[PDB]
Amino acid sequence: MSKVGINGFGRIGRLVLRRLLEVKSNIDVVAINDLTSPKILAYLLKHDSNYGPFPWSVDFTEDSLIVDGKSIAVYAEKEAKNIPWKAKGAEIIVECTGFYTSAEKSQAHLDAGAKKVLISAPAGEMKTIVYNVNDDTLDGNDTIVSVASSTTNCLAPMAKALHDSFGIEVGTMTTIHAYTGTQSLVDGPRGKDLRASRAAAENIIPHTTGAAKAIGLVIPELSGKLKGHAQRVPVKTGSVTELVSILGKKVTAEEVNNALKQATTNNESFGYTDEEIVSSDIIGSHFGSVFDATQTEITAVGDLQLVKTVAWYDNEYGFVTQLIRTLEKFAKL
Amino acid sequence: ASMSKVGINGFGRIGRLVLRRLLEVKSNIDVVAINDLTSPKILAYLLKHDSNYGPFPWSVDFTEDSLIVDGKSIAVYAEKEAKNIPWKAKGAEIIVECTGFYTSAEKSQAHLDAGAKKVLISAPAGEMKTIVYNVNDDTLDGNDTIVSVASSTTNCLAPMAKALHDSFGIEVGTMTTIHAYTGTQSLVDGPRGKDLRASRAAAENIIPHTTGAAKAIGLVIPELSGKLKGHAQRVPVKTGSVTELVSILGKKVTAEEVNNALKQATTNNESFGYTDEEIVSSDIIGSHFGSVFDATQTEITAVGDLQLVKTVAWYDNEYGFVTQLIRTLEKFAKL
Amino acid sequence: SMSKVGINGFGRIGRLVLRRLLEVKSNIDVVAINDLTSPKILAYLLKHDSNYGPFPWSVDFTEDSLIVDGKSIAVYAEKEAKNIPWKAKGAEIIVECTGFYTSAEKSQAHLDAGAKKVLISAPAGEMKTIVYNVNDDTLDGNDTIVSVASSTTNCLAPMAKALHDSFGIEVGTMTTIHAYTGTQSLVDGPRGKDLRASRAAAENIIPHTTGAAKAIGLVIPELSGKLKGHAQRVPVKTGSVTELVSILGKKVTAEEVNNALKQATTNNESFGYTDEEIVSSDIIGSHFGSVFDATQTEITAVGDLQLVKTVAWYDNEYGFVTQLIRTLEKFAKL
Amino acid sequence: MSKVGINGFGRIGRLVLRRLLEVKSNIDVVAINDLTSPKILAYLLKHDSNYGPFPWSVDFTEDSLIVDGKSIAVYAEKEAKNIPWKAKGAEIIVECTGFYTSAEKSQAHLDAGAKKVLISAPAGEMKTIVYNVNDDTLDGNDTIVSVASSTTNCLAPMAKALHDSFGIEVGTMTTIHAYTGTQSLVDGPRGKDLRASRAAAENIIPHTTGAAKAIGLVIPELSGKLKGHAQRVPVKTGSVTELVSILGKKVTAEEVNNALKQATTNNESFGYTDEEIVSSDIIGSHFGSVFDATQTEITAVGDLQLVKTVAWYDNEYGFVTQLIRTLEKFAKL
Ligand SMILES: NC(=O)c1ccc[n+]([C@@H]2O[C@H](COP(=O)([O-])OP(=O)(O)OC[C@H]3O[C@@H](n4cnc5c(N)ncnc54)[C@H](O)[C@@H]3O)[C@@H](O)[C@H]2O)c1
Ligand SMILES: NC(=O)c1ccc[n+]([C@@H]2O[C@H](COP(=O)([O-])OP(=O)(O)OC[C@H]3O[C@@H](n4cnc5c(N)ncnc54)[C@H](O)[C@@H]3O)[C@@H](O)[C@H]2O)c1
Ligand SMILES: NC(=O)c1ccc[n+]([C@@H]2O[C@H](COP(=O)([O-])OP(=O)(O)OC[C@H]3O[C@@H](n4cnc5c(N)ncnc54)[C@H](O)[C@@H]3O)[C@@H](O)[C@H]2O)c1
Ligand SMILES: NC(=O)c1ccc[n+]([C@@H]2O[C@H](COP(=O)([O-])OP(=O)(O)OC[C@H]3O[C@@H](n4cnc5c(N)ncnc54)[C@H](O)[C@@H]3O)[C@@H](O)[C@H]2O)c1
Ligand SMILES: [Cl-]
Ligand SMILES: [Cl-]
Ligand SMILES: [Cl-]
Ligand SMILES: [Cl-]
Ligand SMILES: [Cl-]
Ligand SMILES: [Cl-]
Repeated sequence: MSKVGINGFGRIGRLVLRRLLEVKSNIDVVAINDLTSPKILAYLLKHDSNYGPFPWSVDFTEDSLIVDGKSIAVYAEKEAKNIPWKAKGAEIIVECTGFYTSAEKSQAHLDAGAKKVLISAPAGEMKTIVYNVNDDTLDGNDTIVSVASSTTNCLAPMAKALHDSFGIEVGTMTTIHAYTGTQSLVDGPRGKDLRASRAAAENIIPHTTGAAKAIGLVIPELSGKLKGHAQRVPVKTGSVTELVSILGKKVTAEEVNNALKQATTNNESFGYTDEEIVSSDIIGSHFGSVFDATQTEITAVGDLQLVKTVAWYDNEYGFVTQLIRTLEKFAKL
Repeated sequence: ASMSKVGINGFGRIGRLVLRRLLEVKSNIDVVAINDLTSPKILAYLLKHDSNYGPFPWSVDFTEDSLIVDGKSIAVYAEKEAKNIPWKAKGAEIIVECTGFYTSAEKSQAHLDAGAKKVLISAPAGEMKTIVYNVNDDTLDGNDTIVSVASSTTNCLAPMAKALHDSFGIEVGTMTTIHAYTGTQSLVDGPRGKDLRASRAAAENIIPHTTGAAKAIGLVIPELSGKLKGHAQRVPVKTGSVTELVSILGKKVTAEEVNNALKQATTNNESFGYTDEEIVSSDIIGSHFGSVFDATQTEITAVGDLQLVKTVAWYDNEYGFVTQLIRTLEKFAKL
Repeated sequence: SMSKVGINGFGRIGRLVLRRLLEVKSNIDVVAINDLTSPKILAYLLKHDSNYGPFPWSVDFTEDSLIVDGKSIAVYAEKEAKNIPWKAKGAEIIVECTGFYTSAEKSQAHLDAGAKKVLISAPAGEMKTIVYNVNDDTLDGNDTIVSVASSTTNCLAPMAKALHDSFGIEVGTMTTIHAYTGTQSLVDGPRGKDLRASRAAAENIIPHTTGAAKAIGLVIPELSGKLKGHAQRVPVKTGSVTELVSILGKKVTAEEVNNALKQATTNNESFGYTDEEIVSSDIIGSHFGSVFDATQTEITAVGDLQLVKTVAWYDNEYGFVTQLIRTLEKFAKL
Repeated sequence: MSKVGINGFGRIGRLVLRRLLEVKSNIDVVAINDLTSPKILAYLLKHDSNYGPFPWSVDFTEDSLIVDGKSIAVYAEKEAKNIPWKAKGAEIIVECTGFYTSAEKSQAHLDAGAKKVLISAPAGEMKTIVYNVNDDTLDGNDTIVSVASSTTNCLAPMAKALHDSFGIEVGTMTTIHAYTGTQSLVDGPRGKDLRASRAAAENIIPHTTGAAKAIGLVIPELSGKLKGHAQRVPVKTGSVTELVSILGKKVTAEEVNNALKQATTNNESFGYTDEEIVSSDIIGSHFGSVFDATQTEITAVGDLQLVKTVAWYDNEYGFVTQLIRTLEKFAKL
């Protein structure tokens, strides 16, 4: 299985192609569905506000892109059940619209002639994969799978490390998170989420995220043990996740840091830093998550101990590297 | 006292500030109905909490079908097609059309078919009477039913062009506005209609953008038809904009002479202000003028008998423009 | 009453101190300002504010003064506090807003220069430190140099106090998502010894040390040593939010925590309550030191192990200034 | 000459080193003078908010940087006359502090034992070079030269092409310009300039530039014929210069754009675009100026004609590519 279609050629959809080209994948993107013209999709692929010029040639015709000399069909079907995936034989759909985040909704792609769907987002109780945490759970009979959120890909490897080394008894997460297209440019209606209606680049905006709540899909032993939320802030990409835990063991900072470093050794998904980085330094990262030893904090009074651990993530490109790792493995089962 | 009943179509950046300003000046206009695409709950939230102008100055509550503002009920509708808005239910006769989707005489006709009497469009709307208050509001009369107040940029450019034309003659000119980003632009890089540049992250770029302000200035100042062009550079400020005009004038001038002429034009002028202070864009946020001429930026470049004159005016493209809209509304309502 | 004030450092805080004093028609008169610049530049900065808009009163200047709402304010430019000629106009209480005199040892220079008392707008070591309506009762007539701690302290303390009083705080850690300030950098470049502080403040999320939690014991003695925390500086111009994750001395529900907080904010000029879905720009211009936000309360529990997250907004500029002024007024009458 | 010293390892200073390494120059930076430690300089070189991680290894010792395995001395001398340029034999100083922008001030480097100085800014009445406009004016007797400002490097090539093809009779420019370190993060004193006191990331701020005023040093024929100024705005780097001119004959937009296309042909200093780019697309440009045919505008009323031409520039890196070009030539004379 080598032929892919992308539904939603947005921030994530376009970076999916960029990354596949970058790693010289044997996956072949044959079709793209969105809501617009090839002309506009070509413009957006070529010029990127966060990552700069597309490294390959880009042209278009009235119904296709031509990327690095290869033709990619472009469709504009707002209902996935109408996407003509069989025309170019798209077998695996990378589902990056935000409108099909359940097994029932993504079933449309299979009805439309595809064989498998990989959803770029949480999608309820289905196989949900953070690469290098639970990718071994992908199965030859899986047809619809989720890679959860960027935040999940940031939290999970840190949570796995901690839990494996020390035990996590309970914990709460706050991500300080780059603004995304689900937010608003100027104050205006944005469905039922009132906070989402507020000007994103001019505000700190509290936001609900399921990353902690649904972590049991990725690390079953942590089911129900974590909660958390996001503060959306005015940076264009690059985010940071803080986790405050009660661990099963008394620890030093050096001990937590040492365990995290071991977990990141030879781990292409999970990086380590002890440099005093800031968010722009994570832009373009090829990890899902980069644990930051410099922010580790142990607060102890008598017998009680809280442990704060912190990890960076490029919620666009870093997350995409994870999605592609998952896609490559998925495509072979 | 004329008590005209008003309806607002599009309770957006402009539509919400229209209400704010009407209450602020204690207008005799009664806003009796609002049409948008959402619930009273959401509109109440947006009216109360404003990222640019802070807490609404009056109480705001909602019911299942209304806003209650300072104790007065305003019916809320959600008809995406204007012909279906029940403007007759609360007697809304003048519609302040602020959706961006009815910017022509043919499209705003739907408000009249739905039972309103008059429409004031908060944007350019092609070949119709187009009013910059204190420039050409004298051209209004009792027979007008659908009128435009043009763009924020027009409201900035027109008083400055008028003053220059009246004092010196403008022979030809070009404008560039360095302009706050607005809701027509994009939060993240993504399709935004057919304008390629408008697809790009607005808070992260300088983005060239076309504006008709200079091209259609002739609707406002007929003598300058076809003598002006220009465009915008959209930049990452949330509101507050500035318009530069480079002109060949009908006579040789000094900067002092230009500045004095502009000062005279702003004296006892509620619409057009003047400054010789070294202000920046956040200083214009909340302006009660459609335009403020900035004498500190005046520049004369002269070689032999050739002269280029650069004149610069700030504007709050949100609230400042709204003050112009309301002045035109209060006049248009009484005719 | 002491009634004559000098401001040292007519900066974000110093200018807003004057604004607030005139807004509340205090009987305190500002008779002198010291900074490093000209009256022209101070008048320009006072008239024009990027965060709060035009100054609400008339502003003019001479070669050695400001004239504000028709009242003359002397302007000095002495970089060393000991040299400031405070006695010329009888400045009694110095509001110290430069950031350069954050200790009793440093700020006593003002006294050498002829002042009677100093109120420092920042943490200043282990001196008496006041969060209004948390421990301002500890002030007395013998206090000569006093601190009002940081904006973050003023946000954190009334929340911690309410929780501690109702339920007990056994241990906790704070993270404040905090507007950038003048201590940061516009473009990437050296900013003393702190590496992170060198980075472009409007283009990054920047981890940053704060003493608010560490030194909370100056303000709430029973929590001495029980809290730690830090900041993430982010690109908003003012308006900040503080999260505290606590182990409490009692099993609780979110409603119970929210009700206790609501009670503590009733008839409390310093400490507000909200259950509206606000964002940071809605706190800009707040007249509170701290606004507890019920919408963000979260209780995470497995058996007897319970974490409690509580969240309060604060306008680190003006809201903090309202606290500084409340303290100042009281300080002036002891 | 192949040994360079950098004074002011700032935005421009650090990028100078980056660009020298990128083009594999035979110039070697042997010393750097600034106001801080090697540790802080190394941190700053390594992690860049605008251009991302440094492409070569960077380490530090107590007295130096190690960059790509080579040692560069670090000094911290506030006054240029005390800088030990002779210790490592620094021959040409790239003067990037902003405090020595005159022949008389930059003499202190020669007094301290350097042989030449290239100033990264306008520096009064001395030879002022925009590469591929007037670098032919340099000779072997020059010892202190200027490469003018970012805006000068943007303006000059566009003015040269217009004036050569059509004649410029008079003109005024406005650059819509990224904020720089001369501005203020929060409202507060910043020298005598009132507008420079105001928070740069939250305002449009009118600001002087002498690029047009002193354009005569670069294009003597245009001396006294141009004025202009800037509007500093909240983007981190990437700028755009508009020039409104009265030309020496009647033109069409196509005529202007073809003349500009021809001037940019085989021109390493000066680029052309007819794509609908925005400021983030110029970040990391290897040109001093990129003329933009999409924004050309002719306003004609009988005999009277205004011509508006627009060119992008990366005021950091793009400018630095011009600085290095001039540097490489200056080193050989
Ligand atoms: N941006 C992030 O940080 C991030 C990170 C991880 C996951 N995700 C997830 O990926 C998905 C996409 O996010 P994004 O940031 O790329 O969003 P985006 O808005 O940039 O892109 C969505 C794309 O889908 C297209 N689209 C919308 N509705 C459609 C439909 N019915 N049919 C076809 N195309 C349609 C749009 O035109 C757009 O090009 C979401 O589920 C999101 O939660 C986003
Ligand atoms: N700077 C400014 O923002 C500014 C200045 C002057 C004029 N204008 C003009 O005013 C108009 C509104 O601009 P804005 O910035 O308030 O835009 P906006 O997007 O903030 O508001 C538009 C509002 O209209 C609603 N809407 C959209 N389609 C609708 C429909 N069919 N029926 C009912 N409601 C609908 C939206 O839900 C939203 O509340 C545009 O014509 C614009 O050009 C804007
Ligand atoms: N900005 C905030 O959010 C905030 C909140 C609470 C407390 N604080 C504290 O208040 C103090 C001031 O902060 P700010 O944000 O107003 O800083 P700022 O940089 O805006 O103001 C500093 C002022 O002091 C002047 N100054 C510097 N050194 C001086 C000296 N030796 N003598 C006289 N004047 C001098 C400067 O010129 C400037 O006007 C600091 O201690 C800071 O921690 C700041
Ligand atoms: N930033 C731009 O866009 C740009 C473009 C073209 C030219 N320039 C010019 O280049 C020069 C540098 O600008 P920049 O943006 O890199 O400024 P910067 O502020 O980023 O760097 C200045 C550097 O010099 C150091 N410094 C200050 N005084 C010093 C001294 N006396 N001795 C040694 N080091 C000292 C600082 O610590 C800092 O590292 C200026 O003259 C500027 O006009 C800047
Ligand atoms: Cl949760
Ligand atoms: Cl989130
Ligand atoms: Cl035009
Ligand atoms: Cl701490
Ligand atoms: Cl802080
Ligand atoms: Cl000039």
